Amino acid sequence: ENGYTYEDYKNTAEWLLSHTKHRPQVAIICGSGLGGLTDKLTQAQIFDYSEIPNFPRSTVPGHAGRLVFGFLNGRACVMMQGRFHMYEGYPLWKVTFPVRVFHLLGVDTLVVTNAAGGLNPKFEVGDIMLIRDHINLPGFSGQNPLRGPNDERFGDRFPAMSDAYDRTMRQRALSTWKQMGEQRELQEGTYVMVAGPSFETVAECRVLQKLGADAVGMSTVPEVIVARHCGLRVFGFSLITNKVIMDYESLEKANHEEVLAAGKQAAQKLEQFVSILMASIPLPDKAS
Amino acid sequence: ENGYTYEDYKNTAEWLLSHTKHRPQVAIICGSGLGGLTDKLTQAQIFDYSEIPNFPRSTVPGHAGRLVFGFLNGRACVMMQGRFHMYEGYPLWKVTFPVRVFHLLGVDTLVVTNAAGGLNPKFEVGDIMLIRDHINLPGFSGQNPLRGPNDERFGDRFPAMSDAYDRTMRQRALSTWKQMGEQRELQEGTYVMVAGPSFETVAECRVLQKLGADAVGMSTVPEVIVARHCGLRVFGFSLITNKVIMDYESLEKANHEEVLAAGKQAAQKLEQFVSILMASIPLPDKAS
Amino acid sequence: ENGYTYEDYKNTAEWLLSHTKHRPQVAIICGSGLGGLTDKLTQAQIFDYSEIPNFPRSTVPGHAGRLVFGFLNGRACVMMQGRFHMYEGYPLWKVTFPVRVFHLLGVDTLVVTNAAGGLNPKFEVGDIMLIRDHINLPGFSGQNPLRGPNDERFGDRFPAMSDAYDRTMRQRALSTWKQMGEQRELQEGTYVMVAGPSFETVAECRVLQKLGADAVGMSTVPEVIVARHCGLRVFGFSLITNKVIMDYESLEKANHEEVLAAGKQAAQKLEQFVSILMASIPLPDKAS
Ligand SMILES: Nc1nc2c(ncn2COCCO)c(=O)[nH]1
Ligand SMILES: Nc1nc2c(ncn2COCCO)c(=O)[nH]1
Ligand SMILES: Nc1nc2c(ncn2COCCO)c(=O)[nH]1
Repeated sequence: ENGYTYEDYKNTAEWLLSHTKHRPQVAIICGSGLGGLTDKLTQAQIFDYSEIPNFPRSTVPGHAGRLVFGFLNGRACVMMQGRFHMYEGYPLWKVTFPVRVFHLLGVDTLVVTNAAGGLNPKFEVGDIMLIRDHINLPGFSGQNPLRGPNDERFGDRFPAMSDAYDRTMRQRALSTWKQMGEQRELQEGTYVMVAGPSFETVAECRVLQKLGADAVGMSTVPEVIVARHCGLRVFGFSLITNKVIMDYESLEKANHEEVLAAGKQAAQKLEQFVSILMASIPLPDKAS
Repeated sequence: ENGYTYEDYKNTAEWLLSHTKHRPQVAIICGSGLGGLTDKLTQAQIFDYSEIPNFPRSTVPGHAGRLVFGFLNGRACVMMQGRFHMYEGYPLWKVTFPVRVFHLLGVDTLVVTNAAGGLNPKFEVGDIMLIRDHINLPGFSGQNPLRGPNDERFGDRFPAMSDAYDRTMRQRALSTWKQMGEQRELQEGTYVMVAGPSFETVAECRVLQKLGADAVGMSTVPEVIVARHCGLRVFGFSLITNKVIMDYESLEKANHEEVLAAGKQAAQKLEQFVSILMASIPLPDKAS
Repeated sequence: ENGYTYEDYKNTAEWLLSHTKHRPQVAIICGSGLGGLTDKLTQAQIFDYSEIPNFPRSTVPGHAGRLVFGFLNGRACVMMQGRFHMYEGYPLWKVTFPVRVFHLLGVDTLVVTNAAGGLNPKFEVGDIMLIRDHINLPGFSGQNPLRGPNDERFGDRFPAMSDAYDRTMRQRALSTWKQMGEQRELQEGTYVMVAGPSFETVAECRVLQKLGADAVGMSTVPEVIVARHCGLRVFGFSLITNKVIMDYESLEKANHEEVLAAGKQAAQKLEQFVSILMASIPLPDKAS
């Protein structure tokens, strides 16, 4: 919200339009190591955040920071490769700028991916967790992308998140996972946002499991919130890249350097899976 | 604390004095839909935050933002209709400016009202929860109105909140509720502050119940903290305006638009109840 | 991290070097009432934060704010008497400036002390809790000293804290406590950071015990995080100065004014104990 003015979004959206023949309907934010989805697009038109009017440029990850309008599995997409994270200093109203821009672009759906740790034991590093809900930890303390005066033009002052992650798409996906006979069922769970670079400590790991979080991460939640605030049908997954050490028997890891899950075909499984799901995303056409 | 200087408070308080024949003893902050209490005052003298020297002006709610010095049930009041919330961008040292101003006005008691969600099942939308305690969620993370250098003139560096909500007034109220034979006993509980516009998700609803919160809201706590820091006898209620969905059987709501609880006579029950309680508030006179 | 530039640290470290004949290996941050350790140093050379190039000066506690390079029990130290706390308005990247400076000074170990409340019943006011882990509460919400672009020169973007408090030194201390026959075993536990001046309320006391915190405080965690980010072997204790009231049978206290624990010989027991432990701290020499 804060920082930009509606015309900032207007301006950026419009410029994007007057610069891409494409008019997307689906906005996809690729987590770490899931940027590969950008390869699944046709008629791809790449834009470096850099060259886009108000778009936050990136920090070190910048050397992996672009917005690509393509076409994914029978849907006008606009993938964002390399999202913005709070721990990079981006105030949340910047992290989520793009989600507000997309809405203005005409995007009606936002599929949000992300690599995350595993709090739930049943998760196996590599798994893919359908996000059914979220525990916005930094929001409790004020770190919410909607802080500041509300832009009625975008949405309500007190949006409900109880329904964030689309029930329809979550069912029309637990099923689709079945469809291609993916062996092990698409895990489903609650993702807990946690900001700050550092990785949880076993003590923190436990207050996260107790709170009910199935997976932990440092993003998504802010983009879901404003996507919701906008209307944007929202659904997304979480590629468990490493299991968090819930007890003092350490010497066992969960390194991001050890993102190799996302540095494997795990990321590839979630990518194809997201492409197929383009078919499950409702069209703005309808047609009975 | 921060942002203003002691003379900012001095100045504003004094101006208020040199502008109102009244010298209040009780400061009341009306929650959403409880501003009606302003109607229960006699010799009311209204001041738009706007016209008061350092008082934060409001955002959209501004079109419901004034401080009215009246007289409530045998007590010199100063009601604040439409409080400041963190999610409106007000840094906490602005949200709570008024509480510090009141103290300088001579106010010795602060009754804080607020509309909130219902985490405790025994609560019925419409209920009125006496605040016995609070879980300051944004304070854990730094969002405390006392951050910054401490003004010894106002209080201690490390105030205790263990005793925030006055035991005396809480008992001299559970009783008073009995007095007028109000049918169902005045519920009592722990209010949990949660900032950010958004409404909790079922996942968040559950970490709130587990933490021990009886009701959830986006205010009060900051004003209680500095009121305490000042001395200010503090007691207040929480008008359960909607029950929070603790489980995935949604399609059931808790809309603020659906503030109709506070958009009913519920707000009226708490208002009269607060007026009567003016009698239970100790006087600075004493007189055996 | 943020606020300063690497050359700010470079500059301050170097100035410190070109101003102290000493080259420390161990950096000690004294909690409240544990500054006394400064008396256990030989060839002590005191520096007021004030006179050091980029070092945050202090607020009221300033009248107890210096960095003393001495020699503690056969180790080149650099004690910091009176640490910086978030609740004083210091952004975390200032609270922890010194830890980053020390590393540049050549310091390889950081022993962090702190006075804290007692959530665990088995703790007796006066006890000394070896910090085995921590629950960084303000970090979940964004208040992490590493927010902002990461300085690869100092460390990784996603440091692990699972191993923060050195296992070696924690065992080579539970033992050392035995060594001098200290009667009651060196308590060990999880410290929970909580910012904001205020002291927890019974409601907050309980969400702290439930989260798994053995003791509560308003510091250490930020300095541990960046110490870790740097490499810095980290271990530290927590002098339980008062038991937190976990239930509504109050009129029982935990005043910081009632820091007399730390205002006793309790602080003295932890101080000597820290001096002896200088012997357990590995040398950069090695020598079989
Ligand atoms: N907090 C957290 N995030 C993780 C973890 N594993 C992956 N992520 C996602 O952010 C870092 C990329 O690996 C983990 O163990 N903890
Ligand atoms: N967080 C939260 N606040 C509420 C709820 N209901 C009322 N409030 C008070 O703030 C919004 C006004 O209705 C609710 O369900 N959740
Ligand atoms: N939060 C908290 N910190 C404490 C307590 N006792 C000591 N400390 C450490 O910070 C204040 C110094 O006493 C306590 O009860 N609560």
